[PDB]
Amino acid sequence: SMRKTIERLLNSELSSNSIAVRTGVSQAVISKLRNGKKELGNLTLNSAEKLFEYQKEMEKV
Amino acid sequence: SMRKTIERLLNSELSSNSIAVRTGVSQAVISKLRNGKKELGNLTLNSAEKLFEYQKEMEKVD
DNA sequence: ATTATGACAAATGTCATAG
DNA sequence: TCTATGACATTTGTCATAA
Repeated sequence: SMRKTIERLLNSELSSNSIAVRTGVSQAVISKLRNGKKELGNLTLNSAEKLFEYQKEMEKV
Repeated sequence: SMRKTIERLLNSELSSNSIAVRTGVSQAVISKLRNGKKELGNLTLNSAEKLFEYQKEMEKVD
């Protein structure tokens, strides 16, 4: 779960809900992350891996 | 913080307390992950990045 | 479709102590 | 030394809403 790649997804123009549906992570968590209420560091490795996989599968394209 | 590399440090012969001093993480969590009372998935990215950085440094020795 | 805030059960980090 | 167990304040993930 590279912090930089997850950071790219969160800073992407992709919708918070749209990222959430594909990642499987809650839109709530994505919104609170982008806005600032939650920290990426406190995220469960399981959730972090999902975000990293979604962003990497896009970078190769 | 690749799950596989952290899984490798957990499976290592290094003492739970030895890894804790070097990583800054608590012996409690490492011991509980090894015991299996704690899931690696439920760990924070902050703490896992620390255990990951340790393993990568050990990997350089090969 | 999208955006925000919660509630809640169940964890976690960071400290101990106990064996 | 080492592991094991827990306390506690805080934060999660899940599952909602309301706009």
